[PDB]
Amino acid sequence: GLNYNQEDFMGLDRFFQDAVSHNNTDANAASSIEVEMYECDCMYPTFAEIARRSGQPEIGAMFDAIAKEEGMHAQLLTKLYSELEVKDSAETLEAKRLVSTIESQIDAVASDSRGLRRALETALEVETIESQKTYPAFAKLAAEQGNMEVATAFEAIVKSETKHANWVKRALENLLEVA
Ligand SMILES: [Fe+3]
Ligand SMILES: [Fe+3]
Ligand SMILES: [Fe+3]
Repeated sequence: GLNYNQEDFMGLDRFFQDAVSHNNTDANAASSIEVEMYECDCMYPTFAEIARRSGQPEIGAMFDAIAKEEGMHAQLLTKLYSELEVKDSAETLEAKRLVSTIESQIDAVASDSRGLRRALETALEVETIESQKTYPAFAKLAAEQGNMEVATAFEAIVKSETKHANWVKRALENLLEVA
């Protein structure tokens, strides 16, 4: 039938952006670079600011540390595809617009305890999808195509995103435990 669910507070869930799947590993690298750099330079810095403005500077520092590692993921792929020209898709542009909306309301976002909770839950959502679904599938196709260096790179990114997921889960557990 019709099956309606409330959208998340402040639309914070729409910060998650999903790399697009293609037949060709060059194109999956391009899509991954695009999302990795978006997370490095837009999504995670915004989450870090939400955390700091919420009075949670340790969680802010974790998002800053994750942001740097997303940029490492992008730079590993860029090294392997030195000539690729990466442009932001409509969906990335729309995410960056949403980022700027949140930044303009950052005090209201942070003063409600949902701001940081939903930022950590969206970070967990992307780290989960990337580590368990997207990047394993990119690794598998690269290997099928005989591109061992790129398959090995995606395998390393899988392990790194898995670590991020674990950092985010521990942070969420600590945010939610008062004492
Ligand atoms: Fe990522
Ligand atoms: Fe990444
Ligand atoms: Fe990550």
